[PDB]
Amino acid sequence: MHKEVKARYDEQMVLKKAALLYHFQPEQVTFLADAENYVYEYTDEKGSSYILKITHTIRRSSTYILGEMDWIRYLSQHGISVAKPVLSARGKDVEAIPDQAGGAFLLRVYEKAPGRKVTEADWNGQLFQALGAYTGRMHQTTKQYQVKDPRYKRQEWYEEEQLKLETYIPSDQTVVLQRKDELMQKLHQLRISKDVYGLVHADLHHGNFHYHQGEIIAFDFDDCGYHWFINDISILLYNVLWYPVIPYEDKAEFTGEFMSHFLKGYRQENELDDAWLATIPDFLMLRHMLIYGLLHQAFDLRTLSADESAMLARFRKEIEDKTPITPFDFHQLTT
Ligand SMILES: Nc1ncnc2c1ncn2[C@@H]1O[C@H](COP(=O)(O)OP(=O)(O)NP(=O)(O)O)[C@@H](O)[C@H]1O
Ligand SMILES: CC(C)C[C@H](NC(=O)[C@@H](O)[C@@H](O)[C@@H](N)CC(N)=O)[C@@H]1Cc2cccc(O)c2C(=O)O1
Ligand SMILES: [Mg+2]
Ligand SMILES: [Mg+2]
Repeated sequence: MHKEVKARYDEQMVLKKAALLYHFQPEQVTFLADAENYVYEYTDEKGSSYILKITHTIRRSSTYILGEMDWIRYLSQHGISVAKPVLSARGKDVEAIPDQAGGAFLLRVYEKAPGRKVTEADWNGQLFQALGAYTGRMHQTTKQYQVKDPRYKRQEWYEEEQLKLETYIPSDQTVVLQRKDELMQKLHQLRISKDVYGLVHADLHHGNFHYHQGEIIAFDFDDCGYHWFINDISILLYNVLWYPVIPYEDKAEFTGEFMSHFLKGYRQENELDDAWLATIPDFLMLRHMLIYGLLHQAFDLRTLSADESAMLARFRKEIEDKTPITPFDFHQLTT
């Protein structure tokens, strides 16, 4: 959780106020997680249960959130299974509860996706191919998506707050900042067109979808933005390498297993030219840098535990040394 948001948030106060806008009893709310947003499951007066996501104007505007809502609705209209937004009692997509310190807590609600998180029995090539087909369909569909009013436009990849490392890491980390600057300049040389770049989810991982009768239902579109399609794919790879459901015996071999199955599914649904596969290591490194920023945004750097200092030191060393995120040779996937 963004440290500045944590400094503003009084859960009991906000849930008491939120209870009137969504018709729940605040003592009955179930806390789910507090990673980027504070997320709860609540039950309304009719006995129906929903997912409540709470954040703050420090990190999101209502307008920006409405751009996520627009896109999710478009995907659902075109047959992509996603968790849809639900309205407040006043018919609003996003409710704002004043923060007396300035700004607002921003609240919105979604339908609870059926099914469940993937388990060990699902963690295999069938899932990996299904992820490929689903991602490919999202990309194929997004090619036709138009924003009428630029006020609600989602960000370009390079605008991401957590990549602004110079604002979050101490400035004596000049090597890290050089690595990040060099990499973003490199990525900026890549061709952009409707066939290779568009609005994507940008945080695909197995905490962000349910498997329902063997089908994917995605949620947590909170980071969606304009990216290369290969980056959406690389982010998913980053995430399955980081927290696999079953530990892998070998990182390189697992990378190839995941990617081969994923690509079979993906290419049934959308074109991905072989030339993009060579860029995956660079996008994995960019994600590593983003996570480094996220961790600095979350941690009080004056009160770091031994474990937090060690984690930061590992990322730092990997970034400085240019240690590949995976040892897999991506040229093996080509032709
Ligand atoms: N629509 C939904 N249906 C069912 N469960 C959900 C839904 N949205 C969120 N959850 C659950 O709540 C958790 C947290 O919500 P999520 O939207 O992932 O929050 P976040 O703070 O953006 N997390 P992240 O960005 O992945 O670190 C998810 O991992 C799910 O377990
Ligand atoms: C605390 C945080 C570091 C946790 C991390 N989440 C992410 O890396 C991403 O959600 C963020 O990097 C992303 N929200 C940042 C962004 N700007 O898009 C992790 C990533 C992850 C990978 C695989 C399975 C999972 O369930 C998860 C998960 O739930 O969260
Ligand atoms: Mg999530
Ligand atoms: Mg999220």
